[PDB]
Amino acid sequence: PRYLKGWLKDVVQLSLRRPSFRASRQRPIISLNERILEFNKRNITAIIAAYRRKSPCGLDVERDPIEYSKFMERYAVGLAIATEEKYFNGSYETLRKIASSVSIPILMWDFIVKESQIDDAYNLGADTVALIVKILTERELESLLEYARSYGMEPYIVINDENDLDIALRIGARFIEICSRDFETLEINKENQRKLISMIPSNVVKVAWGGISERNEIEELRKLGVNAFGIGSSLMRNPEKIKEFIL
Ligand SMILES: O=[N+]([O-])c1ccc2nn[nH]c2c1
Repeated sequence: PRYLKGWLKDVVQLSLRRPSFRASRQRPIISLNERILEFNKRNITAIIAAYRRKSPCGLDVERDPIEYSKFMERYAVGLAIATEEKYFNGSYETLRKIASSVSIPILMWDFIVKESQIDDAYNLGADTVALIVKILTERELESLLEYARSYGMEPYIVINDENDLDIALRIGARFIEICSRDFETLEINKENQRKLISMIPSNVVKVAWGGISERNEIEELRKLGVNAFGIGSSLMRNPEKIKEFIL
């Protein structure tokens, strides 16, 4: 990966030593970006609900993932499952189990640093995997994207600043997350996110992920051309809010 600092260096040092999940896949690949695109044409608000136990920030929520996922299946466009243990208190078994109970698309939220994690994602039943620009070299990024595409999955490229977007466009991304939170400082900047969203071309699937708590933000970002809107801690405390975000 790139030369890193703080907690990002650690989560990356650990992700490499993380051992694989070696068991055959037991569900089809259900395209998230494609279903999002369909939702837009169907005028439905597309929301990726996140099943994350603990924030990297550090504040846990213990709840049955199968009751959450099953509920979300009825409303969400897709499910983002946090599978990092140290800072996100998630696991591969939480993914495998959720993926066995739901039929909507599933996104693996992790710090992918090696090809095996992309095998893990497939095998466990994840429909797509998140690739963080801020955490990989350009050629590492081009390889993982290619590898995930050799599995049928269309990688979910996370950008944070105008530099991440430069590399994102250079690698040939077609599914972009515009993270309003800086991975190292853990701060939200909606001005910066909005600027970045304006710079991403029409043909690319856009996900505004930050600290979304109300519909008026989703309306605003939609008026700015974003396709899907990722919510986590807001839905992790109260999952029923989704009905209001859809409205
Ligand atoms: O906890 N998550 O499933 C999740 C998904 C996407 C994200 N982008 N930034 N943080 C994220 C967290």
